Amino acid sequence: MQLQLVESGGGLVQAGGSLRLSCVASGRTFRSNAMGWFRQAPGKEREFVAAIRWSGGSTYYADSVKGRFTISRDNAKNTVYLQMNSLKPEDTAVYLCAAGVWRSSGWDTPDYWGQGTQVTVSSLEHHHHHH
Repeated sequence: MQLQLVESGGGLVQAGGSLRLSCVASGRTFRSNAMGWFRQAPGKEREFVAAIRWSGGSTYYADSVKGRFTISRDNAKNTVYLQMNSLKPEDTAVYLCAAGVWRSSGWDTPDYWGQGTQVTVSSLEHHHHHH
């Protein structure tokens, strides 16, 4: 059972608004003891935002986003939440989730990564889309 991370919630928010990501793992499947959340950009590799493991606390965030950015694991339906409150206009990038198992050395190994959900934080602006 390989971790296939299906991410959703990707859209445009304004700078100071809240955006929640949800990553459903293979519909409803488990094999990930070590998970994460990373940001990716054109030319820039995935940078550590957060990490969630099997119990122990499972919580990480940057100083510049202290407390506003929060994470949760809901393994009952196998969905991982990234609740980012008050996003900066420079969070216009493609976020992805991480998955994998723990190393016996005590090191954290992201074996899998997400499909890449594009989050676009506009500077206090929005976009209309007619059908």
